[PDB]
Amino acid sequence: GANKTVVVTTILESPYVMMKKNHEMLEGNERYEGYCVDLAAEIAKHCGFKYKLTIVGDGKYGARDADTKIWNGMVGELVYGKADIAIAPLTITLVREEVIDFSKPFMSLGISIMIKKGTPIESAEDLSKQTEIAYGTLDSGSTKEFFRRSKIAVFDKMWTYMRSAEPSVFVRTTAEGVARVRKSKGKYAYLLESTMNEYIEQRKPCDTMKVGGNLDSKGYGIATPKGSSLGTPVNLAVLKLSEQGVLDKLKNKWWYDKGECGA
Amino acid sequence: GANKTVVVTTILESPYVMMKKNHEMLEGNERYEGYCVDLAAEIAKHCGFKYKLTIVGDGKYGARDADTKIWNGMVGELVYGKADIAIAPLTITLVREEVIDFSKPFMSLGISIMIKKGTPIESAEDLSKQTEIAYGTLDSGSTKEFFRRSKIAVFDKMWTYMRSAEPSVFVRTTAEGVARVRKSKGKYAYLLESTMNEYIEQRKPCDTMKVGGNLDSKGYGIATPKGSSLGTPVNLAVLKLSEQGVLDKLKNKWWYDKGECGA
Ligand SMILES: NC(=O)c1c(NC(=O)Cn2cc(CO)c(C(F)(F)F)n2)sc2c1CCCC2
Ligand SMILES: N[C@@H](CCC(=O)O)C(=O)O
Ligand SMILES: N[C@@H](CCC(=O)O)C(=O)O
Ligand SMILES: [Li+]
Ligand SMILES: [Li+]
Repeated sequence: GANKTVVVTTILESPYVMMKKNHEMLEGNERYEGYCVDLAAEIAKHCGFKYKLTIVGDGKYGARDADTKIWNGMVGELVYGKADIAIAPLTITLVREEVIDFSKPFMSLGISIMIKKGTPIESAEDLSKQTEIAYGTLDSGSTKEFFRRSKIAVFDKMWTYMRSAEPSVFVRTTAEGVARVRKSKGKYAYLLESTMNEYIEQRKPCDTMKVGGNLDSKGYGIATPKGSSLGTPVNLAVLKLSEQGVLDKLKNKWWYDKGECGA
Repeated sequence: GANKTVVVTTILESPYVMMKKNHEMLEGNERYEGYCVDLAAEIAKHCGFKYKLTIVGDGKYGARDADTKIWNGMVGELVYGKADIAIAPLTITLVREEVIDFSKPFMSLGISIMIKKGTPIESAEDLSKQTEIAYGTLDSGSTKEFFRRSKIAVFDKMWTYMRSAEPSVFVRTTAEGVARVRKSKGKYAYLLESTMNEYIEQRKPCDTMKVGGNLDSKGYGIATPKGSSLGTPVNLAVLKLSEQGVLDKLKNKWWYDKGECGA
């Protein structure tokens, strides 16, 4: 039928989507800012749709419960028909690809290590061979699943430690992991995507650092319910935006034009 | 109907597909080796098909003629029904995505600069601001199209020079560009994908180098004719291989276990 206003699910994750400081003064899409707010506007312009930004109710990316088989997060909003499209730093994974459609990637990333400056850790192997510095991941996301599923010795060692560590090493939001790095005096390291790590490294108080090579190599895609008619035009818009350099412009806008820690 | 032997189109490009030194002694798929030969075997195993490797007749990646609208290269073999799948370092681009299907990417890359060691060039901006050192790209590929289409000032300057330079700066194969870098005493620089650049930098005679940041950020996908029933299983196999670390293993096998230029 006729075109309808598209419900966009997204997540508060800096610098992809952030509440504007003065958001209580504002209405609708204007409340938010960030890389994915700008991306949404570009994809909607190129595909010719009107849209409403909504923040995922449960604050999660999307995982399936092993007992109930119910999807949560942004993936769940798509699967159950609550949103029409997810425009967020949503990692392309096998499990997710089987239940939703993804565009080609709009940004690349890998899992990485964040430390408080001066922590004596340079690698995942170093984490795995000691115990004084605790380490963990986000819940309900792809980084947790990476460790849980890994058959690679160093990552399996790390998961075996993380799943049983007390107190819990897992966090509900990225911001919580960063806060824990910052407040734990070098005794917590956080495993998170390179894109988020690199953003935070250039924010005040400039007390974190990315160390080591990335652990994997993957990407974020725009997600639609399986078989949706938005899938094909959204995919072509991501490739056009990539080829026009708009994705690179946006990355510079929100990472390194935002840098507060000098050159 | 019943499963049939799958015709794979690919291209001789090191270290993705190479003739084994003793290939005249060998038959069929056994003649070839490389990252994409190993990838083909893995994708065929995971998808349950038998296959035949074939080298693209015309030795091209795939471009459309602006007059005739005919596709050449591996893209053409897919479009015209001569091959069932392309398993090669085939860049995901808008123009191509409109006519064939691509898996999610199996490797990431960007356009990059190769120099003979000691050449006084550190960047694309440096190339663009001088004339003593000639520079060019491969024909019938995505790097040429990147420059031809760019509205970015430095890249448009470079294309304006390249399209009219005499003698021609363009090459028919990667190997030809490398040979030209090596033989031109620092007076030719070659624009090529980072993956190929980094491979060649670790091969004897160890006289080339990658300089500068990548110019773009993209990926290679496995390609199938539009609407083919191999598309979905091939895409899931690429994601499973990525998540199992097989893609990373293969990259180390063919890049850095193959390195001849020391540590
Ligand atoms: N900008 C990108 O990240 C990008 C790419 N990024 C990647 O290829 C990174 N990446 C690697 C993998 C393998 O795991 C993935 C995947 F598979 F997760 F999709 N993304 S491919 C590509 C683009 C832009 C549009 C053209 C094609
Ligand atoms: N991008 C991740 C969330 C962050 C993480 O797991 O580190 C996902 O899509 O699940
Ligand atoms: N990967 C390229 C060929 C190499 C290049 O253009 O530098 C293509 O798919 O056209
Ligand atoms: Li999917
Ligand atoms: Li396509």
